Amino acid sequence: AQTVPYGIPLIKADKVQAQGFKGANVKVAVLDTGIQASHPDLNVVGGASFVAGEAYNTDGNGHGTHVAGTVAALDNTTGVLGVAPSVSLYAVKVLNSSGSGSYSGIVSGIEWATTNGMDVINMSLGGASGSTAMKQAVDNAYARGVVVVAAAGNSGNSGSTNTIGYPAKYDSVIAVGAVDSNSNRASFSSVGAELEVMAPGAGVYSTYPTNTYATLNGTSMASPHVAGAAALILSKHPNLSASQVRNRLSSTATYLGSSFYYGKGLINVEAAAQ
Ligand SMILES: [Ca+2]
Ligand code: NA
Ligand code: NA
Ligand code: NA
Repeated sequence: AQTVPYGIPLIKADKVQAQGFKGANVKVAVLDTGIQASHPDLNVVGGASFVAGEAYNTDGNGHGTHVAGTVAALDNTTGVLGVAPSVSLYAVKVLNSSGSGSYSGIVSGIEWATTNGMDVINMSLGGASGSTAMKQAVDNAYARGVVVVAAAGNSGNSGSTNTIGYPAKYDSVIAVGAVDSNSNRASFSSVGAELEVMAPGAGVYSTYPTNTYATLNGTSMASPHVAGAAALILSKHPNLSASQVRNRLSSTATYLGSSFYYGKGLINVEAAAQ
């Protein structure tokens, strides 16, 4: 039997899936620790590794495979079910086995996705500072029509301090924070002016190596919900620009409280894909 993780109905991805829109032929690049391509619940169609010693289609860490399953776990009678179970999934490995990478590796991965005509870049990764090269890579990706999504940060709140990480903090990238199954903000979720939308992040069950399924918490889990949502909107309205898809996710989000903690609120892809 296929389990349906709470986040799938919470953002109403199931309502769009039932209309027949599943992200078919939408190309989504997951820039992460790789993907376990041989997982029975995942089809990885290509990608590239900017990490020395590791091929793009294995995942020693598990993080990239979990993030991939949330975008796109196959709709079948096993495992889990992704937000957009028909997307073309590309594994762009920019993070090693231990879950970290150079800004150079990341930049190379963004450029690879841009060069290769990805429709959506998902970055479930973050740093305290980012760089000039990274900025330009996300800007060029966005200007070229890619929807670029990143995890806001797992730094929580602390008085009035801005805790959004990079690349989420750049204007051209959707900073996604994290709610739980009760639609409440998870306490680890970063806060600040740049926070854009919320998606499910605490207690997220997805694909995990080897050939199994696991629960993780983090804005890393929330980001792919939004990446998938982007794919679903594209599959229903194929001519929308990256900026229109982004404005639809934003402007139709369910308000939850102060934008400092929630941005515009919880994505609702049914409302966004209308
Ligand atoms: Ca499945
Ligand atoms: Na597979
Ligand atoms: Na941003
Ligand atoms: Na655009």
